[PDB]
Amino acid sequence: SSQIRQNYSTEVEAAVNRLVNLYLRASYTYLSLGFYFDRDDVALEGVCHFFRELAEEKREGAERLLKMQNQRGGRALFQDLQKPSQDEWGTTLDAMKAAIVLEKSLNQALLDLHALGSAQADPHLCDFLESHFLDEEVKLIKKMGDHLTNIQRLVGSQAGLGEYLFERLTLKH
Amino acid sequence: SSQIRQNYSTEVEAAVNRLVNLYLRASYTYLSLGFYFDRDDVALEGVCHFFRELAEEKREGAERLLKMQNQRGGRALFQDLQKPSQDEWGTTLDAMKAAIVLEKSLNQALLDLHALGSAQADPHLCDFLESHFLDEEVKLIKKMGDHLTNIQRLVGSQAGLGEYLFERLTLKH
Amino acid sequence: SSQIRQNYSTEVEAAVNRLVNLYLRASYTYLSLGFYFDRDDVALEGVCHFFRELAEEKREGAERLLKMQNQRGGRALFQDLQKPSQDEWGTTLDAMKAAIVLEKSLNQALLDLHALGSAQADPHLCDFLESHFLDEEVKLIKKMGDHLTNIQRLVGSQAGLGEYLFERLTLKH
Amino acid sequence: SSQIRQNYSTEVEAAVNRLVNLYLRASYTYLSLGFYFDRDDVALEGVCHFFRELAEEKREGAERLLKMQNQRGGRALFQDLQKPSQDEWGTTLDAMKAAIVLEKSLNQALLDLHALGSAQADPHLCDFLESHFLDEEVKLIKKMGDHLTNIQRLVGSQAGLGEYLFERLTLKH
Ligand SMILES: [Ir+3]
Ligand SMILES: [Ir+3]
Ligand SMILES: [Ir+3]
Ligand SMILES: [Ir+3]
Ligand SMILES: [Ir+3]
Ligand SMILES: [Ir+3]
Ligand SMILES: [Ir+3]
Ligand SMILES: [Ir+3]
Ligand SMILES: [Ir+3]
Ligand SMILES: [Ir+3]
Ligand SMILES: [Ir+3]
Ligand SMILES: [Ir+3]
Ligand SMILES: [Ir+3]
Ligand SMILES: [Ir+3]
Ligand SMILES: [Ir+3]
Ligand SMILES: [Ir+3]
Ligand SMILES: [Ir+3]
Ligand SMILES: [Ir+3]
Ligand SMILES: [Ir+3]
Ligand SMILES: [Ir+3]
Repeated sequence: SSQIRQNYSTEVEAAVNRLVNLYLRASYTYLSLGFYFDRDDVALEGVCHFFRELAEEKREGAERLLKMQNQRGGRALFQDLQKPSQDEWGTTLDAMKAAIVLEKSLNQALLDLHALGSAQADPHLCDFLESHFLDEEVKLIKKMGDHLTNIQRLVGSQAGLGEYLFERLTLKH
Repeated sequence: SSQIRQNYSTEVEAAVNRLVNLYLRASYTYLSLGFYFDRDDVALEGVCHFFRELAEEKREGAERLLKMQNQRGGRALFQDLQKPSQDEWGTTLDAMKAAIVLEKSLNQALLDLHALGSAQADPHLCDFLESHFLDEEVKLIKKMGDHLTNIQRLVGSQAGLGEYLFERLTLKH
Repeated sequence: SSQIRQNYSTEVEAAVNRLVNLYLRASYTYLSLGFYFDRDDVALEGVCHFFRELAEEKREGAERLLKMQNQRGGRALFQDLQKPSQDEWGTTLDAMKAAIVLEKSLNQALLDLHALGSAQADPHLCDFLESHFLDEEVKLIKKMGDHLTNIQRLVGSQAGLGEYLFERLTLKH
Repeated sequence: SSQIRQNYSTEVEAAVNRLVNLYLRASYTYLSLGFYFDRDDVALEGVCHFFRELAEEKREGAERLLKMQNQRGGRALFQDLQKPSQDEWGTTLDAMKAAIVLEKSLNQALLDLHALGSAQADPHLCDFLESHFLDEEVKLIKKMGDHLTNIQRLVGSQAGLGEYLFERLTLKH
């Protein structure tokens, strides 16, 4: 079975499975970003903690999508998870730029799935995305952009000093 | 009067009154289901309690629709409430199947009213349904379907034993 | 850099990165197992919860390995994560058998890495595995085996009844 | 007497006495490092506190070794304690480099004694080192290396500013 599926198209079902893969990929990326900043030759603990908390948030997003797939009577299908795009992530600036690229891509996939649900006249899907993902993405993207601007201002002629100071005074708990 | 009605079509107003009748009918159905399982010759108290709690939930749904009708300046119109479809409800399996049919029908009426509000460019209606009814229906329908599967697994060659066990180990508080 | 690496061979470093991939694969497998038992046509919530808690435990194992890689001055390297071996997991019995196969394979990789560390005269690695992984694996494998025996005893001529009963009376919180 | 000595070689006994001398030497070194940073012409209180806490940790290590020597029935033998290698310790960077050299040397002596105990088939010794010294050393060495990287990043063209800032924002309680 399902004995429950109603108004839930095969197109939406497959798009949700692809979205789950995207979120789990993003979680993996953030795991790699976090452990890079924990290297003794990088050693930016606030930066590590920022990214490790994003890995957890993206995992949680995936899990919420999978719960919804089952609540609608669709079938979760998992694919391989590709490794992150880089093995070494550069400076905090490079990392924050990569993070914003990633979140914009997740946001665009959410918007695409919202448009498909609106084409499929699936209001439960659209509300689901609206309520648990779209505003979260916009808030996160704003925070990233705020961080980017602050990092950029700190580079100066004194890039090491600025990278330290950002980690100490903005990020670090 | 109304001195408040704005962007609220006569089509939506009438559809809301029909939806209220549907919810109150569903409440009535659940009242009958509950008292059937309280018969001394049926005597499945967890089953009775499951359905009596659904009768209350459907009443509450109707009441929320009626409050919204008034908040928009529409006029509540009540119709006769038809008796439930059966006087005797069979086994827990039969009852759970009937309950899922009923909830699918309520869900389809919600979806239909959402489509009408989207055709009428009525976003307050659409949000209302989204926020208080659509996810509730999908959650409930999932729970029912989970129960159905468990009841079906228990029938075995031992149907009385399975019906007892489900009531004792899944339902009963 | 590293300015800290001491007595930490390239062979151990690479084996730790492979072990991280194994644990993250096992976490993924358990995520899939969990959501399968949450399907409305499977609907064994204790079974779902057992596997979702194992997905978290395996993630945590991976994270502990990655922390240790950095504490030793090695470099975390991530690879693609292959999808689980099955899309549908059968009965609780099938799933529990698959889980024991998986844990035996993780255990064997731990034993292999312990032997390499003992060949490389790396006592910190050996203690690390001993203290955080080996006994955890043996405890878990014992619990699985206990569950397997109980499921097997319950199959009887009444397999649905037994699967229900195990989930209700052993697993379900 | 001893009336208790069992499986405890004269080679291990002497190596433990040498290790005690190493730890007490390291404690002395850290005492000197601490009081240097308390000079009014150096005046880095977080730096002083970091090193004074390490002097206590190394004393405690020595004391744990001496307790174990007695628990095994060996005889503690003390030798003269050589003065630290420098009277003046330079900048925080110089000091942190000296500290990592020292800890690497303690770690190597631990590893050497572990290898001797494994050659002597002395598992209580090996467990002792494993449980109370090896991971402590690896954790400490990681922390030092993290500090070194942060100090190095702060030197910039502005070495005084960076030394202040590190002491204020990383070390100082
Ligand atoms: Ir929408
Ligand atoms: Ir949702
Ligand atoms: Ir935090
Ligand atoms: Ir935190
Ligand atoms: Ir809508
Ligand atoms: Ir409302
Ligand atoms: Ir219970
Ligand atoms: Ir209740
Ligand atoms: Ir109750
Ligand atoms: Ir009870
Ligand atoms: Ir070992
Ligand atoms: Ir460890
Ligand atoms: Ir639990
Ligand atoms: Ir739980
Ligand atoms: Ir050993
Ligand atoms: Ir000991
Ligand atoms: Ir702080
Ligand atoms: Ir302190
Ligand atoms: Ir203190
Ligand atoms: Ir302060």
